[PDB]
Amino acid sequence: VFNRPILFDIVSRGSTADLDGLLPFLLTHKKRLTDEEFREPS
Repeated sequence: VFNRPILFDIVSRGSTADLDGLLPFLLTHKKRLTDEEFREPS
């Protein structure tokens, strides 16, 4: 349940409760926080 515009939005608020669920998401989907999908362009 995490893509680019949501992650950038959640951390901007300052609430780690909403982002409880990355640690399932990165692992079972083969995702990293250095991919082009989780990084803005240019």
